[PDB]
Amino acid sequence: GIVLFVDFDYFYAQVEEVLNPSLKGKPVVVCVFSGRFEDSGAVATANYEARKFGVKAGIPIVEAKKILPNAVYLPMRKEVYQQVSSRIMNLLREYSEKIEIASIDEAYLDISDKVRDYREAYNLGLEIKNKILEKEKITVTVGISKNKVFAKIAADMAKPNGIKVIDDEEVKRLIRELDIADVPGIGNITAEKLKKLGINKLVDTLSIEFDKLKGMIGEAKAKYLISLARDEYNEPIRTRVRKSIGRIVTMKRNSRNLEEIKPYLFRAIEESYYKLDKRIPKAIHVVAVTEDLDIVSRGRTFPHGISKETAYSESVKLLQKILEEDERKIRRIGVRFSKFI
DNA sequence: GTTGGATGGTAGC
DNA sequence: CTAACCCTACCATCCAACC
Ligand SMILES: Nc1nc2c(ncn2[C@H]2C[C@H](O)[C@@H](COP(=O)(O)OP(=O)(O)OP(=O)(O)O)O2)c(=O)[nH]1
Ligand SMILES: [Ca+2]
Ligand SMILES: [Ca+2]
Ligand SMILES: [Ca+2]
Repeated sequence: GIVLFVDFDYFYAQVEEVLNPSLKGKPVVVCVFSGRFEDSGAVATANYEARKFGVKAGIPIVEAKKILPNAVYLPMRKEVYQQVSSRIMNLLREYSEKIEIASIDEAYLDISDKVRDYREAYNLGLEIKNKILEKEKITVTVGISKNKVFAKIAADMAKPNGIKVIDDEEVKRLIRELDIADVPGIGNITAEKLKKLGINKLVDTLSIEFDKLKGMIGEAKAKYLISLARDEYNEPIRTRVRKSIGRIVTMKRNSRNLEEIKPYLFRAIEESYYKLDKRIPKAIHVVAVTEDLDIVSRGRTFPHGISKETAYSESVKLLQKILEEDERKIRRIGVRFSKFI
């Protein structure tokens, strides 16, 4: 069982570089401008030139301009990156039909039937990197291992423009030696709980009682972590089926005023419903980000598919329910559809 | 006990 | 307006319905 993983390098900014080659070699920051004030919003991503100075995903645009005023700031053009991505996903399809598109910039290939061993896998990695480079001028990082998790870790260890194999023996080693915080699915909350327990390595999860581990991090995470330490993790590559689709937007200013919010909600519904594309949802959720960045939601599941009109009426009601039950002003409003027929 | 709906937490993009 | 966007996957917990 061999898995090949592809993660595109500094994706959004790299795409801007390919569109505009004069940008290459200098700092580029791709931004989400919220319109609340001059330069309000956050960085979506930046090239390596900009990361050298601390500019990266998630920081505020003004914070990036403070620490890097002369960089090139461009607005996130989501659709453009999606088009480049799709073309790249189709190139990858010509290498294995058995492909899991896992996000805007990454995919898993099961190549067990394409190659005999890690060596040939490494070589396909080379051919894949070159082809994506011929056709789209985009550099990627390849990770190759026995499963999804270690193929992801391998690519993380090689970024940028790298390729890395983690073979059966280094999986053993990594189980004993890799900091557990570095395992995909282990964020800052789980990391801290593990530290208190004195669980630092995957191997450590085999020397603690399940109930005690499950009591701290929850069942599924405990199962997942143990499965990896036992080297019995084998989740198959599966065709990507979206479970929810939606849209969220930032308001000019914070409001508790239904009439001042409505236009944004409706903008989010039109865009959401368009992205459904023949998919018919049975659930709608209105999502509100409050003044203090708390995420709050109200939803409804129908026994039947929701029409655009039903979505219009229900989300207004659902918004009012948020206003009824939470006293805070709202800052971002959106809508999410799930449970596709 | 099972399934699943409402809502929130965590994670990573 | 004074920093904090976009999008999706998955799970936990608190309850209700089933039977
Ligand atoms: N709006 C927004 N977009 C994000 C965020 N994080 C990532 N993205 C988008 C932009 C990225 O280019 C793309 C892929 O995310 P990655 O984590 O793989 O980062 P990226 O490819 O830019 O860096 P890479 O060289 O792996 O390190 O997803 C975020 O916090 N907000
Ligand atoms: Ca990625
Ligand atoms: Ca990437
Ligand atoms: Ca981590």
